[PDB]
Amino acid sequence: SYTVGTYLAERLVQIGLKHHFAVAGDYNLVLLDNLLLNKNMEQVYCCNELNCGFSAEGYARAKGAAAAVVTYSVGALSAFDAIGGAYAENLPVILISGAPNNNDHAAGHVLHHALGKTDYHYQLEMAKNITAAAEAIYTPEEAPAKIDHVIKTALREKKPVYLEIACNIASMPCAAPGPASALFNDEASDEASLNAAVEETLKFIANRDKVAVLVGSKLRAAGAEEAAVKFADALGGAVATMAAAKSFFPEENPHYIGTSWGEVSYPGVEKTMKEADAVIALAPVFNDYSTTGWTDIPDPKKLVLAEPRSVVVNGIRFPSVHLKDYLTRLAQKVSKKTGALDFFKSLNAGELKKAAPADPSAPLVNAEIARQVEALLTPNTTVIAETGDSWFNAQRMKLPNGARVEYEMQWGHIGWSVPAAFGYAVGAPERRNILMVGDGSFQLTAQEVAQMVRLKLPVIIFLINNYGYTIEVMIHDGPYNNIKNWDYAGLMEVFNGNGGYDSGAGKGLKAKTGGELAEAIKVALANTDGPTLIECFIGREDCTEELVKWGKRVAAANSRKPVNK
Amino acid sequence: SYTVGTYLAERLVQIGLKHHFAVAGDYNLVLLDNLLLNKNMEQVYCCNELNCGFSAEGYARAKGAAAAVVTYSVGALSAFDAIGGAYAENLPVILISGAPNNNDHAAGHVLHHALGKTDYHYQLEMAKNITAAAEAIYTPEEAPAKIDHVIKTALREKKPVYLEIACNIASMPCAAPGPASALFNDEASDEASLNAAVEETLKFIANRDKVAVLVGSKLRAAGAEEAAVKFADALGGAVATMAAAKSFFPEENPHYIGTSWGEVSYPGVEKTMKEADAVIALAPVFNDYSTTGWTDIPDPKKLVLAEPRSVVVNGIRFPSVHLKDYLTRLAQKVSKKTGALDFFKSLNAGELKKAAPADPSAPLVNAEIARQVEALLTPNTTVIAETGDSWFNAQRMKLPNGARVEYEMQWGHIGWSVPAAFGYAVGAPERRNILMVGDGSFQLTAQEVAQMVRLKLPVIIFLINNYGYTIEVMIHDGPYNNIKNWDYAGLMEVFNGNGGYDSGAGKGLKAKTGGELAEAIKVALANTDGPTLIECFIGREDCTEELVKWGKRVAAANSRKPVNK
Amino acid sequence: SYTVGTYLAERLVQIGLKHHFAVAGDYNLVLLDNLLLNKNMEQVYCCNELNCGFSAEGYARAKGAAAAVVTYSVGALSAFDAIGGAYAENLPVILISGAPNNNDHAAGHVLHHALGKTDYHYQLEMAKNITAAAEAIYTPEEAPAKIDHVIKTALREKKPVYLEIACNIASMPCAAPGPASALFNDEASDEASLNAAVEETLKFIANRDKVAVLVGSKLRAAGAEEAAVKFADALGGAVATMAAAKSFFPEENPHYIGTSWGEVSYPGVEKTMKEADAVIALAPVFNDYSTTGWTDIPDPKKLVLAEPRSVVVNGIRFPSVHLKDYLTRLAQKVSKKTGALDFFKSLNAGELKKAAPADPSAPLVNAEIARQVEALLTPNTTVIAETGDSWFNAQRMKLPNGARVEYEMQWGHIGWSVPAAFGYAVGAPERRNILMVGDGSFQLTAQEVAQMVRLKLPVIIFLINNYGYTIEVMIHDGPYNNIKNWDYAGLMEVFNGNGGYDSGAGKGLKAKTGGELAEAIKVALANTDGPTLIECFIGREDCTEELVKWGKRVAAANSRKPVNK
Ligand SMILES: Cc1ncc(Cn2nnc(CCOP(=O)(O)OP(=O)(O)O)c2C)c(N)n1
Ligand SMILES: Cc1ncc(Cn2nnc(CCOP(=O)(O)OP(=O)(O)O)c2C)c(N)n1
Ligand SMILES: Cc1ncc(Cn2nnc(CCOP(=O)(O)OP(=O)(O)O)c2C)c(N)n1
Ligand SMILES: [F-]
Ligand SMILES: [F-]
Ligand SMILES: [F-]
Ligand SMILES: [Mg+2]
Ligand SMILES: [Mg+2]
Ligand SMILES: [Mg+2]
Repeated sequence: SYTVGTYLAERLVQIGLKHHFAVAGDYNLVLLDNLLLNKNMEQVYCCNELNCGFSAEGYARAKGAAAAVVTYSVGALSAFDAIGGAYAENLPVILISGAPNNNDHAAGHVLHHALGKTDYHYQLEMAKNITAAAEAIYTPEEAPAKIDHVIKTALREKKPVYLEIACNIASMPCAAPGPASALFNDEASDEASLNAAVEETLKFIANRDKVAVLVGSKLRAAGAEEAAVKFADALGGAVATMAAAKSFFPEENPHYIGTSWGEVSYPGVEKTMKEADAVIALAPVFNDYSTTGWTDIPDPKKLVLAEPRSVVVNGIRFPSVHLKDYLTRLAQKVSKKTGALDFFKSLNAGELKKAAPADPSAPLVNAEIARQVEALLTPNTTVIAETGDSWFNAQRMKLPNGARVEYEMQWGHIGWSVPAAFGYAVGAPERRNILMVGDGSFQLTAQEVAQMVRLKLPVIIFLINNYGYTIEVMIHDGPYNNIKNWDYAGLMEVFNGNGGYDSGAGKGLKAKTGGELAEAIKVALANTDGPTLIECFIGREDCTEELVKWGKRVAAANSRKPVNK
Repeated sequence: SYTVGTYLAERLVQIGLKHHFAVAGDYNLVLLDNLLLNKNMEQVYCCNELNCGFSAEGYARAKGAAAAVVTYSVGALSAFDAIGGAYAENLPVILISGAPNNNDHAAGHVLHHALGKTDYHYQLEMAKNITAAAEAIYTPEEAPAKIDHVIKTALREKKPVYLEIACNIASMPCAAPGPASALFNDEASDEASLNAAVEETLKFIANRDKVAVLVGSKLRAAGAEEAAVKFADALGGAVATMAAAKSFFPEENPHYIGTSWGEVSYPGVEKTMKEADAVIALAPVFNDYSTTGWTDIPDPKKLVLAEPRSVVVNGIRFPSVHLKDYLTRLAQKVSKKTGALDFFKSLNAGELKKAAPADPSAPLVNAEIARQVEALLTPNTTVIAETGDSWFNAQRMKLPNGARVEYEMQWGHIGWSVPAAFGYAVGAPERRNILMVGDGSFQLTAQEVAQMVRLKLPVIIFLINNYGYTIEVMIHDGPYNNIKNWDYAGLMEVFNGNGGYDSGAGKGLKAKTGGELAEAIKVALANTDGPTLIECFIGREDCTEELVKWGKRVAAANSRKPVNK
Repeated sequence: SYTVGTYLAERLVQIGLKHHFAVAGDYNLVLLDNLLLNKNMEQVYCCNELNCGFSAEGYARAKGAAAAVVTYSVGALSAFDAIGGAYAENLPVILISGAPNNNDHAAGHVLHHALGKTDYHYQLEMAKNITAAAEAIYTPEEAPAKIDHVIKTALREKKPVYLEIACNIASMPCAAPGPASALFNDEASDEASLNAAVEETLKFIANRDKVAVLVGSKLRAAGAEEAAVKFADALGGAVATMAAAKSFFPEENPHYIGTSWGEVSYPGVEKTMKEADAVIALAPVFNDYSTTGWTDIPDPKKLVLAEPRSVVVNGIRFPSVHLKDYLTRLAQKVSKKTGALDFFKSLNAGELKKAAPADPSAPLVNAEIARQVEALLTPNTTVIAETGDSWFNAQRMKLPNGARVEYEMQWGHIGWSVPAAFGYAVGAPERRNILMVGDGSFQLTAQEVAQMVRLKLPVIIFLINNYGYTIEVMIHDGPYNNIKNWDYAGLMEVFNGNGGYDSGAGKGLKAKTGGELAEAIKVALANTDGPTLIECFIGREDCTEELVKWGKRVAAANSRKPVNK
């Protein structure tokens, strides 16, 4: 029959996992044994628990959900940083922690890995702050209900959840799981509300010809990407993406006008958004970074706010309306409103201005790196872009339909990108997976490249070595922005360990000119047996113009004086 | 248009409230003003906040949902006792607290009604422990989403929720509410799971002829009372109710065999449950009181566990199956299984043995009170039965179909019954409303009878004066079970205040014999202008036989020694 | 030897309790039995748990500390309102709750009085928000350390604490308590900091001749009342009390100039505080009520802030300086600074203007009640003054040295005064105990008068019946300020229950003229066998001039618009 552990394994298989991530500890060893009994998924090991959490996060971007398994306290508390990140980025990651023997509660027992006191609910109480559901399982009979509850909640809310399992019950018998379909069961839109929300939208734009569509970073969480295309094509209006929504709308679409990001928007976009009579915002997140330090906030008078599960339009709030349904129904009813797109074209603002191919022997510059990476983009490519100037370089790239960009702009934990690229590549081995990561970020989580070597994943890593924290320099400079340099290219042979207990086929190369970069890229594409790290050397101040402007607005918002209370 | 306050009022009207309960305080006065603008419900005032909360709880039993409005800290903290009670009893009560001016956060300001520190999230953090959803509203723009969220959650989960509203935003503009239908929008059962759960049940009872049905205290929360009757009639098996499920199944139904409550069950019931091959438990709560101190736990081998949103049967767990749907579908497919009912009849155990009419002039005894109250039961009657021997007296009463009994057996807060009877009578004025309450319990919340006088509610109160805490005496006796006696009958004229600033038509009578009780009852029935309290005098040890047996098992469970860890 | 329960009892006796307050419930019965074994204190029973908590609070005002014992969940949650109150008012009240059998943790058991789930740490987690220490005791071996910890913390911090005790361990053996002296052991002031704080104060006032002293509501918590007199006599400056500090400084002292409370100060006080060169504030609490809606905040430039355990003076913060030590040392070193007192006298502002004796047959008015109550004040009297216009009537009374006034102005829970007067009278039976309480407040907690009857306590209660909530009327008026009137005088015979199971010697009288009031007062003073309630009839708008002015400022502060963020 089933055990607590194999019940969990079966539910994970049912939601579509082909892998879960783990770091062993004595409170979870028996649990890991049970998970291993299900041959329909592989157990993937990580260097540390923060990286384990972020690997699961990256996997969820590839597959829709993920799971990480850690040990009590010492494992879970660092993983909480990654789980908070999954909550911020709307990804259903299931964190499972091993926990004390169930005899140790209310017993006056002090246990290892804990605070030295005799109670053990602190971890659960902490977890409640950063999850959509959090349950502790102390007896086998209680496991099925708690497992089903957190998994259903994760998938529905698109948020992470927490489970802890007493170490001595992992192999104990419990009931068997029913059909997978039950886990995805969700409300349909309220019919009356859906129709009313659509009708009020039509009323709102009846005499507003210049309609612009703003695509936001929760569109994928709403499962509404395809519906957004149907709507945009029916409307015939202008479509822009917010920075964190890069690749959530097809850029080869004739309605697409580029990035909307205040004073760092694509040419003509800022002016078009300003002149629009109505802005239909699809699942947006307006925060201090996306509004460019609160300088770019949509006019409440013009706004149709279509969130994942509700629409606010014409002064009325309609809960219980799913965005996918709203967009589909609206596309069927809406008439052509080309005003904003016509206006955009009338500006003749031209395309984003990009650098021409550099002299191959000249010292490498930022724009030349960005140019060569952009030339690698295919419909089958995903770029993982780290917090730092890499945000801005990726934002400038023209994507062929199908190409994806992954951003972590709400949480913004430097170092996320390395483990996330690992997890994503495990989940999407068929894709050309490219990681753009700065030297500062790389140092936080660098060891996860060794797992890429281990699993023979052909991730191409562009390590941008400008000797320090350039994004921070552009916000507020000080001695804390300087770091210790490493020989990053040489790190690959360290992780290979050829001649040691095992081996690896990773490659590390240096690029100090455009010619060297082109040669390194040829080698990277040909290396199908492991990751390739290309260490690119550029100057601290050689960064995007966009970063400079944005950083000034961010610094100003952060430092504004207290107001009179 | 709408304000934060009138938005809340409209949503409350949309879920079916015709009243809300309140106690004024400076942090909620403007909010109360806004609530008053909606003429489709009345604002009802209470003596104190604990009573306010329990009045809302009683109203929710009559109407399906309720709301109470209190002031910050001094109001909310006592109301939390009642909200905990609503959570325990599965009632959607919305607690709304006024809160500090929104300028006072992060300002280093110490405010009245608070702890003397300068932060004000402690009340919200406390509330999270005893609600299904809890939101603080600090700005008007955030109100609609938070209000909709908590209300939808309350109705779906059948649990209470918490809202706090900054005092200076109550009258500020916000969006208007959409259609009421959105608030009730819920998942349908998963089709595959529903069919599978029904099929597995049929398989389970295929070769188990003696099938008994056990009706539990969450059947009403599941909305499954009518479906339970359809299923029982199709099955033809024996049906028993758990103590707290009294009146959740029609007692004039021919399959009904009475109360199942371990050694204090109706005649023949204990033996029938024991002999059953299969027990279908419909939304049960098995706790230390309902299992008679853990002496009466259903055999896991025979159990079909049909919870409100899941079924566990034949070793398989099926989430996402609504009980109402399961019972309806099962009724259509199930064949006759009369084994347990035939067995019950074969016992010839007879009816519950009840006392004959007493000599009218003899000193009043417990059984004679119970006899005369039982004779008042009609299809249009509701009995509110307080924690104490009243639990056991009510349990012994034969209910005509339509008659209701209200119990608070999970929370079990003495004094609940007085404010709950008030709230219920406000919600169901058309019914004959009877309160059975002990002298000990009455002292905790007695002042709410004055509100019954004020609103001219013809509640009939049987105050059982046995001079102390008899239920506790029967668990573990000591000096703490003795109380100060009052002239309870005389309290009515005090609450009337005739000759004072206002007036009242309440009546208070004493009964020391069966004849005096009968006369008092005649007066009570004829008093349509206010409550009638009948003070019944009986001895401390003159209590049900059931209470004595049950109390011993409870004491034993509570005191059992720690086990080796 | 000792048990968990008798250890607790002994520690309570050691801190000076002669009584503790309790409400029985099955989770605490065995604990109550153990407490009863210690014959050096009496166990006092209450009607309900909110009242139980407030009785302990009142007792702590009389004796310095107190304890209340309640049952799990249903008892504790309401008591939390009173405990929050003790925290706000700086009183060491120990709340002890019974709790589940220690076998029921991590067992998947649902228990009565709880939420219906299988974990039981929610109550402890809630309690942490409103206490200085909170411990759960699950095993006997852990009890002594946890009991000693919370008691030491309560006494040191002058704040309430929380203990819960598993019901099945109350009678189990544990270690014996050491000497009582250990419980009071506290830090001495840091010598260098004490001397430096005194020297900096002398430097600060060296060239500031007009020095005023402002006595604050934490002076008693600091144990610094006697030291304040020594300092004031040495300084020779003007001394005013904040509203909540009434009676914390002797009013027959020649340096005392009356109440400082913004625009509702005594004559000449506001102007004297404004003209002072330096204000030495002794343990103040500046909140929205004490600053009269933020209209009366001390000038930071002139302020010497002497808190209970730190001094801020001349721009320097000195932690680890006890107020009593600071004042004593300062009194030895300080020279005469009579400037502010001379200035006050030069104003010739005269005494507070009070009404002359009324015509005995004329309709009773507020000022005439206040006049007759004031005439009852002796060096042996304590007045308990409820939130409402009673705050303002008490504030106007001239106190003979030794007379006390008790206020609850930080928490401000209406109804506090009835149970607090009960607890105080239990703790200080030797005093003339007077309760001034409004009709609105009296309704929240009226049943505790029955305990005064039971224990034969000669409390004199002036019940001011102006038919509704006058203090709220003066803040913001609406229908929520109207209440149901009772025959309050008649309530006394109800609580006596003469002719019933027991008896009582309480008396209830009505007063509608000054002559009737004088006669009722004669009777009250002669009634030594029970409480006397005098129901005084006056008009809604017949209130102090001070209340009217203050209420307008309070309303304005509460309603001020949000500021731009
Ligand atoms: C876990 C965590 N700690 C600190 C930060 C602050 N932070 N944000 N960006 C940075 C610097 C990133 O530097 P690099 O990766 O070298 O990228 P560049 O800005 O292109 O040089 C920091 C230190 C952060 N975002 N996350
Ligand atoms: C708020 C709260 N505090 C204490 C308890 C414990 N308790 N349970 N039943 C009782 C006594 C009930 O007394 P009565 O209402 O006079 O009922 P009888 O048993 O018929 O005498 C108590 C004190 C409780 N159940 N709820
Ligand atoms: C537990 C609690 N609930 C509500 C409040 C708000 N409040 N403050 N004062 C009052 C009215 C006081 O009425 P009374 O005692 O009749 O006093 P008067 O102002 O003399 O009429 C209220 C309703 C409060 N202070 N405490
Ligand atoms: F471990
Ligand atoms: F208030
Ligand atoms: F209890
Ligand atoms: Mg860098
Ligand atoms: Mg009784
Ligand atoms: Mg009043």
